[PDB]
Formats: sequence, C-alpha cells, structure tokens
Amino acid sequence: PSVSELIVQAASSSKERGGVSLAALKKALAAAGYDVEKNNSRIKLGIKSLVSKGTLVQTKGTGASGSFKLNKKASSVE
DNA sequence: TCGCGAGCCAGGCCTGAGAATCCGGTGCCGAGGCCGCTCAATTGGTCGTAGACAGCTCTAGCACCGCTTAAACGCACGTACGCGCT
Repeated sequence: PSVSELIVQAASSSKERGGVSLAALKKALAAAGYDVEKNNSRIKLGIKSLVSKGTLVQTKGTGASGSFKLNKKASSVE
C-alpha cells in the first residue's frame, strides 16, 4: 500500500469534525504498520502531493503541519 | 493492485586539506647554589595572674500522661501545561 493510499484510507477512516492532523495521521500510519520515523519525509511529501492534487483539502494549519480532510467532490471531477 | 522506468535519499568508500602532535636542535635567562652578615630566635631567670579544679545552688530540658481538633492523608477527577514535533 502506497503512502498516499494509506493516508486516504486513514483519513476516510477517522470521523473527526475538523479533520485529521499530522500527528493523527502519524498515529494512524504507525498503527498501520508503517514506520513513522524512518519515512517522515515521505509521509510529508505524500501529504503535500495529495493537497496539491486536490485529493486532501486542508482545513486547519498551513503546509504539512496542519489538518486535512477528504474532498468528496474532486473524486468525480476527473 | 501490478509492471516497470527512473529519480531521490542513507549510508559507506575514499581522499584531500587543515590542524594537532611528536621529534629534533639552539640558545637564553631564570632556578638553584654559595658566601657574608646581622638580627632575630633561643635560653635562663623572675614574677604576677588566667584559669583548672572542687563545690554548691537551682533553672530548665527531658520524660511522661491525657484530651482536643487541626491538619495530614488517601482517593478520585478533571484539565491545562509540559513535551514532542514540525
């Protein structure tokens, strides 16, 4: 499972009203068997790529350190 | 979700450059020794008194008891602040 796929799965899995933060996504990936320490840069890059592609809409914070949600709209505007 | 192309990061390899450090020799001036003296440390004596010892008086420091209740305590719960990470 690619980093972005696990990120999307965890984000759709969590039911936070305000979104899933960097710490929350790290905890989810760590619970998913992912090394959150050795691959931190990759997690951040995947998050940024998902934000840029419009897959994840950032709700709080700026950059990688904020919180993000699934965009249920861009999934059908391909 | 897989095949596969190619690029990015982790770490090892290896060397260069710069600096620390050991090795050698020269010289140079301050440490150690010696001589002269002189003054201060020693000895002996006297003498007066500072304090060591013995004794008594009597304060207060210790030990004990009981009653009261102020406070220490253990528990449970909540949150806000320290810590980690970016």
